[PDB]
Amino acid sequence: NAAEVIVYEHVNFGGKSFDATSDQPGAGDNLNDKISSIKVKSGTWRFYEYINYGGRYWDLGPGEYSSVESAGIPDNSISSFRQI
Ligand SMILES: [Mg+2]
Ligand SMILES: [Mg+2]
Ligand code: NI
Repeated sequence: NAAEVIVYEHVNFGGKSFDATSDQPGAGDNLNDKISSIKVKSGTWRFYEYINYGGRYWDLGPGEYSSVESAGIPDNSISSFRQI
């Protein structure tokens, strides 16, 4: 199905933003280890600490996560993400 997640460089949806509708083995490339807030628009997404879907991961469905820390995810750590 259609899935969409928006990731942001700074807390409270500030800074550079990327609007993804497909899997991101490099979290784009720009926001690797810079993701600080997230809006999941549709679908369940898995977020990984290392590129190419490696290491610890955390799953999120639709929601506005104004800080990843609040969602139990380490700040500036997400390095890839994909739909699950
Ligand atoms: Mg950041
Ligand atoms: Mg990382
Ligand atoms: Ni900035």
